[PDB]
Amino acid sequence: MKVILLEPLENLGDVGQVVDVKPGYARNYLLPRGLAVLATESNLKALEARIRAQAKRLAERKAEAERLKEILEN
RNA sequence: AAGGGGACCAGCCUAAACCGUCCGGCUUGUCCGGGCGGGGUCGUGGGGCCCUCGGACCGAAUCCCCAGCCUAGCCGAAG
Ligand SMILES: [Mg+2]
Ligand SMILES: [Mg+2]
Ligand SMILES: [Mg+2]
Ligand SMILES: [Mg+2]
Ligand SMILES: [Mg+2]
Ligand SMILES: [Mg+2]
Ligand SMILES: [Mg+2]
Ligand SMILES: [Mg+2]
Ligand SMILES: [Mg+2]
Ligand SMILES: [Mg+2]
Repeated sequence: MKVILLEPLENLGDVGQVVDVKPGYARNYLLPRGLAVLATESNLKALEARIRAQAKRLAERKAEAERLKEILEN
């Protein structure tokens, strides 16, 4: 059963990452303890969109940073 | 059972794409979701979206009116 992890998890996987595990573990451990959610399509969009936002504001930093580089140095 | 002879006869509304708006969630938006509206309904495949061109006839199974009918009756030839 595919699920997206909410936390860095011992020898299962990384925060934000999508993994495959036996149904009961998802249903009766992970999901209730809030360490993950169903890797559904509906909130696969949510993941994919935040990935976009974190990539948006980060390289946006390197943009305004590099622009202040050019002002200075000269 | 198909087929043939007949009775009767009538076909429609949605879901999804996409678009709009209200609402709440927390993981703040090109977000996910739930309402309502618009769009759409097909098998010669159909629909959405994007370009070019084209710009009144139909019509209910709903509603209203009326005939007709039902729920009392009446006229009715000639010892
Ligand atoms: Mg027959
Ligand atoms: Mg027949
Ligand atoms: Mg008959
Ligand atoms: Mg929705
Ligand atoms: Mg919406
Ligand atoms: Mg909506
Ligand atoms: Mg087509
Ligand atoms: Mg109808
Ligand atoms: Mg009499
Ligand atoms: Mg008499």
